[PDB]
Order: sequence, then C-alpha cells, then structure tokens
Amino acid sequence: NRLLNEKVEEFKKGVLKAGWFIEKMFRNSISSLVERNESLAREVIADEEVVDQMEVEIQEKAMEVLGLFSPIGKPLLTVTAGIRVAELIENIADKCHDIAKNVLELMEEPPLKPLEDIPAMANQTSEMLKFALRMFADVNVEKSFEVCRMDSKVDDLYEKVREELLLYMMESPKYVKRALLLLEIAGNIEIIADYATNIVEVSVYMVQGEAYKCYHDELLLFKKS
Ligand SMILES: O=[P-]([O-])[O-]
Ligand SMILES: O=[P-]([O-])[O-]
Ligand SMILES: [Ca+2]
Ligand SMILES: [Fe+3]
Ligand SMILES: [Fe+3]
Ligand SMILES: [Fe+3]
Ligand SMILES: [Fe+3]
Ligand SMILES: [Fe+3]
Ligand SMILES: [Fe+3]
Ligand SMILES: [Fe+3]
Ligand code: NI
Repeated sequence: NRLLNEKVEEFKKGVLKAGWFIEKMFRNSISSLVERNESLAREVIADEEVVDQMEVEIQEKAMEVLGLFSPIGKPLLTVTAGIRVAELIENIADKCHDIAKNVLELMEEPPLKPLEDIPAMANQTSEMLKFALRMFADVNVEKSFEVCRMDSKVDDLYEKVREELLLYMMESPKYVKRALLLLEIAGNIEIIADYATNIVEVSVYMVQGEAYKCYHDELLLFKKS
C-alpha cells in the first residue's frame, strides 16, 4: 500500500551512493595531482563513464517510481529532487574527469612549484561535498546555511591562486603551460564547490517545496522578481 516508501528510499539511497562515488572521484583526481599518479588519473577518466551510467539508472528509476506510484507531496519532492541531484553529480564527475586530464598533461614536464592553495581548495570542497550529501540524506535547513560560508573560502582561494598563477605565466614562457593547467584545475574545483552548494539548495527545496539560494555567506529564500 505504501511500499511506495520502500521504492522511494531505495531511489534516494541510489542517488546517495552515486554521490559517495563522486566524492571518492574528486578525492582521487586531486590525489593523482599531488602524487603524480598516472594510473589514478586514468581511473578517474574511466569512472566518469560509470557516472554517466549512474545518471541514466537514476533517471530510469525515477520514471518507474513516478509512473507506478504517481506520488504527491514529500515522496514526489524527493524523487524530483533526486533527478536534479543526479545531474549535479554527473557534472561533478565531468569536472573530476577534466582535472584528471590536466594531471596527465602536467605529468609531461617537471613540477612547477609547491602545491598549497590548490590542496586547500580541494579539502574545503570535499568537506562541502560530504556535507551536501548528508543534507540530501537528511535535510537540516538551519545548518544547510553553512555550505554558503564554506564556498566563500573556496572563492577567496581561487582568486589568490588565479593571481599567483598569472604571475608565474608572466615570469617565464617555460612556466606558462603548467601554470595554465594548474589554474584550470583550480577553476574546476571552484565549480565543483558551486555544485555542492547547489546540492544543498536542491535538498532544502526537497523539504520546503520553495527555492532557497546561497547569496555569498547567506542561504536566503530565492529573492527575485
Ligand atoms: O557525459 P557528458 O554529459 O559529460
Ligand atoms: O561563489 P560563486 O558565485 O562562484
Ligand atoms: Ca593542454
Ligand atoms: Fe527492496
Ligand atoms: Fe547529464
Ligand atoms: Fe554533464
Ligand atoms: Fe559525463
Ligand atoms: Fe560563493
Ligand atoms: Fe563559480
Ligand atoms: Fe564559488
Ligand atoms: Ni562520458
């Protein structure tokens, strides 16, 4: 009668497992950079196609649940929220794939410099990813606010890294390619962090049936015309 609940809970756990999968992908992409591990980068590139599949499966299951049970209210919100989260997860995987591509290219020549700010960007981003997936599993609107502040740390680091790498590019032509490849990695981390904030926003909607958005440190009701 309400084995609707069994199927919705399984759908949600599928989405969360694909989440835990990209959480590991992002970890592995940044590890391929710091350890200069060609194989690990190649695994991330391969794993991107696994996540394309996961998106297809999530979408299939959402249709099965919607089409058989025709849910309303909370279960309907959860399923549509799952549809949206699975695209965010797939896109995060695209960005991890692109970081890994950059790692392979970086490995063609010697290390440019010590890595501090990029590892720190990644660390903050992986905290945000973990937190987003935990909000999707069990939403706390009062605490979900914290993701926005976390993102501001990633934005500030990105700006620093961008300025520093521009200086390296200008110092010598031999620094240019590595500095660009590193800058592009930083940019991909910054976007992944944005996606983590979007997972929190969608998770809040999933309970509220009303749109919230990060506005720099503040999670507000979508304040627009
Ligand atoms: O598989 P494509 O959306 O990156
Ligand atoms: O913090 P967002 O505007 O990239
Ligand atoms: Ca290149
Ligand atoms: Fe079952
Ligand atoms: Fe997609
Ligand atoms: Fe995509
Ligand atoms: Fe993809
Ligand atoms: Fe931000
Ligand atoms: Fe951004
Ligand atoms: Fe950002
Ligand atoms: Ni693909």
